[PDB]
Amino acid sequence: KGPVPFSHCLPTEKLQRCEKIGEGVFGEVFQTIADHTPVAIKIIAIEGPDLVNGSHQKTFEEILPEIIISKELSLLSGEVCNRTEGFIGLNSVHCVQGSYPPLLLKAWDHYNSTKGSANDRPDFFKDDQLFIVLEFEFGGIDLEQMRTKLSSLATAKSILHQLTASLAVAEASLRFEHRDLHWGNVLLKKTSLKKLHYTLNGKSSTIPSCGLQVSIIDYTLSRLERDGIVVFCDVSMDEDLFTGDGDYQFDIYRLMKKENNNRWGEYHPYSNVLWLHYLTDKMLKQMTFKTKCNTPAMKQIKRKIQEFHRTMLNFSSATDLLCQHSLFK
Ligand SMILES: C1=C/N(CCN2CCOCC2)CCNc2ccn3ncc(c3n2)-c2cccc(c2)O/1
Ligand code: NA
Repeated sequence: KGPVPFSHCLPTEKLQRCEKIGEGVFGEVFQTIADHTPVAIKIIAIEGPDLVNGSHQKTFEEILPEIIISKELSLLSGEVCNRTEGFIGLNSVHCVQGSYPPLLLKAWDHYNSTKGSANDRPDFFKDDQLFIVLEFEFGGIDLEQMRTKLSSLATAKSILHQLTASLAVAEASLRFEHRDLHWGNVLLKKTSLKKLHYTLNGKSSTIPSCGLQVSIIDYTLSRLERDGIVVFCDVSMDEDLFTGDGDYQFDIYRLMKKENNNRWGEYHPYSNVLWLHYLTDKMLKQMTFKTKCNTPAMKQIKRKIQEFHRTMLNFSSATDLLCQHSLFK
């Protein structure tokens, strides 16, 4: 019933181990460790009058959708009829009050020195400033940064199957659309499991992992519903979102607006198909693999992913793809 200080989320040792791993106009993303386990910390300023990274801060009302959707997708790992671990776990959410911790500014500076930042140094916040702090499971490294790091197109097959299954399960349970599943929002982490498990409308199956587990992240533009209450980001009056160029990613925003007639409250699971097509397109055109297809068996995998690319836009949802597409048989 009141905000907490930063130290409540980030006690001294946890704060000392923070390293910055990402950013956006929204704010900052740090990795840290507690109980021997990495976690990702996403920090968003809210409710204040300062521009931050050139944009106005969201209100608490405007941040609730991301919080709600993060929780619902996290909970899918523990459900029965519609179960998937292909989203990202949500450990906690806090409303914090205070100026930015100097130890986080230290991490911010290190990232700016080594990778470079597009953001303002977050050193201008007063002691009444509010933030949302989301703590997530650490999901690994994004697909874009793994452009040159994957073994083969067999790995790409696994990734696309994992993504399609997770989206299908969320469609079935929550009438979910991600709406921004660019390759920076697909994370990859090593697993020793040979196969991954999901359940779609009570029917369980498995996916060969190729040694990686996929997590879909970042629900800032996503949509879902429960008992007819729809949670979403109304981008109907956004200009900039629909005028990008130089990557198929930017066409997906326009294609979604075409599909939904600019009515973002509606359910159009074809948007998940569009994102999966964009990701397949990435796999075939921008990813480069350590081992190219040699064997009959691998060459068949390549042909099957090409087939997927040229046919998948004729499916109505991730659910339709998973259940009917030959790629997953
Ligand atoms: C922010 C994503 N960032 C990218 C921001 N984009 C903003 C738009 O422009 C491109 C960058 C960090 C990505 N890396 C990363 C790494 C490990 N992890 N492990 C978990 C996340 C997580 N995130 C994560 C979970 C939920 C939401 C989330 C991150 O939200
Ligand atoms: Na996951």
